Amino acid sequence: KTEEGKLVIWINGDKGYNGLAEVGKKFEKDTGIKVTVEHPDKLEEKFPQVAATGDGPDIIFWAHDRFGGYAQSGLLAEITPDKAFQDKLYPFTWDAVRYNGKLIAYPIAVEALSLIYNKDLLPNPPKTWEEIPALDKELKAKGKSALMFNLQEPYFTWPLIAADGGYAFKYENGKYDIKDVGVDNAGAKAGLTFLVDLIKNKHMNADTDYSIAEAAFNKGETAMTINGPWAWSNIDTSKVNYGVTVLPTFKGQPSKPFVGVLSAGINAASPNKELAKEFLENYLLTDEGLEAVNKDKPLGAVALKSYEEELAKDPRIAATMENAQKGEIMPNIPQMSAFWYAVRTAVINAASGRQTVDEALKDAQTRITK
Repeated sequence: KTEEGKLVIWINGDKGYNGLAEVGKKFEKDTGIKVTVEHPDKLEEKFPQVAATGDGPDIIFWAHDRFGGYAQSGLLAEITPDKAFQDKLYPFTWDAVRYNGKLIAYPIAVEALSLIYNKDLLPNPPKTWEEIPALDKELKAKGKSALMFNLQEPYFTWPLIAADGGYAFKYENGKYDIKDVGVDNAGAKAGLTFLVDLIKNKHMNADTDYSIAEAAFNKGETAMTINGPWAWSNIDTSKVNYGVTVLPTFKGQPSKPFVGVLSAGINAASPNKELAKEFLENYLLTDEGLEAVNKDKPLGAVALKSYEEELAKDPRIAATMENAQKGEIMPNIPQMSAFWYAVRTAVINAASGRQTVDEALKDAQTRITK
């Protein structure tokens, strides 16, 4: 079991694990509060199991989507931000930390799958999706690919389909309708046909993934590639000039990429609402803490409006915020789980040629709103 007069921050061994430790060494010097950081494995289910008693850690960090899993059952602590706390953060970001109007979190850092390309062979990046296909024919002539990604998750092919006009839930009346899915839409039906015809015309590869796509960029094969916030960590010794740019457009329409924010969590038992709220307010959501963790592990964009500028100094970061602003945040409802499964077989069933485009979206629609 944990004790008082201390702070235990849990990390996924890949997100400011060493940088966060620095902030702790300062806290103790300012007051004397202990600050430990651990990165266990499979702590997803092991976290809420012990959290119920309050013996495990105290503070947790996860996406807004998952943040709505421990509170739904009643295994999280509430909150009470001030005008400066609610003003510093963005309105939309707050929507991610809310179940039924009640607030049980406070977003700090924001992340999202942006476009990472190299300025070695391709100086000018493709602003439109229709411009990539042509490159696939040229870049291939030399003996290299143009752009790849993870073909094992509809989420990766969302900005291409959802962009044309497709969603999972309908945001209305304050909440998101569960009996209203946007899969078999006029736009979505055509969106998929794009990626589909590609693999059919030998424009892409079937054996494509985030890993295989990550190495192709490191070795210097593909000019462009899409990866998460855990890509910058890879580069350090090779020193590869990376470029962050918002996802292209389709038919003159904005992309509909997902949103991935990073908020802090607190237990209802008795972790440290006084120290945690103070450490996260004046030692995490400020240049003193953010810059400290960013120096070792720059998460990228954040919710803090003030820090949004200092970070916006370079378009590389400006593109991150634009991805979340134009993108769409995932609701905090349990129905979202069913969507992860339905959509999974949907895209796969289409690519494999087991079900038509309209059929894949039709069946999935019934599965989600079943």
